[PDB]
Amino acid sequence: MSVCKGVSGNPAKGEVFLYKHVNFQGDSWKVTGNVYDFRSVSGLNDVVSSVKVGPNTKAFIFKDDRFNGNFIRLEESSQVTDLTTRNLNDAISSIIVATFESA
Repeated sequence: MSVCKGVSGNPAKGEVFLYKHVNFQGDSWKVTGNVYDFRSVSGLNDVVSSVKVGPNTKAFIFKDDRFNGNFIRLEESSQVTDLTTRNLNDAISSIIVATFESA
């Protein structure tokens, strides 16, 4: 499949809104599923710095290609305006959207 450019008011339920450049300074992408390695996504590769996770949701980003690197979970909404500490802003790696549910 592929990601869908053009976000809405606010992402929720396993929904995450990416934003080229940090501090939402650039186009915005809407992903309500899974998106690893965004090099050939048609307008997205490299452009990945500020992101916003919806509430009642759990976004897990995996530093480096989703195949290797590291993984982290983010319950409830969240605002990652900058990802330089994660791995140089822009070109994050992979982002997954999963709601909270019994183990």
